[PDB]
Amino acid sequence: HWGYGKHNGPEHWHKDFPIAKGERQSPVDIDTHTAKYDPSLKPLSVSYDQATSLRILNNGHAFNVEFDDSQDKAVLKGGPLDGTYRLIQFHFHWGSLDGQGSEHTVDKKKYAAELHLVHWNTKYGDFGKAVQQPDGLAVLGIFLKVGSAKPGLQKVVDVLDSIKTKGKSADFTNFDPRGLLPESLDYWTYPGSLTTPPLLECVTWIVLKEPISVSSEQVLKFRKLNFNGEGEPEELMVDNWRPAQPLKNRQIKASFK
Ligand SMILES: CCN1CCC[C@H]1CNC(=O)c1cc(S(N)(=O)=O)ccc1OC
Ligand SMILES: [Zn+2]
Repeated sequence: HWGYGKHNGPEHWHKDFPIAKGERQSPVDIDTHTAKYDPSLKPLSVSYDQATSLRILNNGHAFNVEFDDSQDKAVLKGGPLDGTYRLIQFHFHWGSLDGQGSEHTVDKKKYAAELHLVHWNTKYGDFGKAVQQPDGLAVLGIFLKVGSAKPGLQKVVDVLDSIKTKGKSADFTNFDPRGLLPESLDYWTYPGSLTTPPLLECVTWIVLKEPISVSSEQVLKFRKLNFNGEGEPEELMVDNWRPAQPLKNRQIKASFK
């Protein structure tokens, strides 16, 4: 089965998932000098107010926090999105070290981790149908510096012991994801894919410029998680990121100067 090691890693993914060498794969490197301001972009609308988180899960790849997406209560509009995308889950990618962990790079620079808040276009009814469409999903990417602690992440960090190994899941109601947001909503956007299998090319990417600082103690607990299942050889969940991909025939736009 696919993973992040030497024998099942990203370089082995094209065999079971030929789209890996597709035309719009993610992540990519965002060259800040060639990225172009897009006057045509409508202001981004993040409305995670009546967001209802339910549980967190270790899927032997990351840890995800799930949301009731049975109403338009947490939504992402505006910017490149011509529609309304509903929040369903969010998850992280981090490294074994602070100088790596992010999936997207900025001028080749690699962050300690990267946050993916995931949304699906409501005109397609469910997520299963959404994922089969070029404009199916929109994912909000936020970078993570190691520095000062992020309070709105700690409630997450503290429940990570109860979901150490693949298959485990704990209750995670009443978490507000707005705490994970940075100050500015300035972003690069491009047409991309999922960054793990099945690597479907169904995603509009909105990667924010301004990262969040999390403490060294915080990201350290992400690293204490296991890839393996209970009572198996202990693989540490670290470096769960796919390297940047050929941009090919794509422009990374920007929402500023
Ligand atoms: C827990 C909810 N699951 C079941 C239903 C929705 C799904 C959530 N997963 C994803 O949307 C997803 C996102 C990425 S990404 N944005 O590139 O980081 C990569 C692979 C993914 O799934 C295979
Ligand atoms: Zn991701």
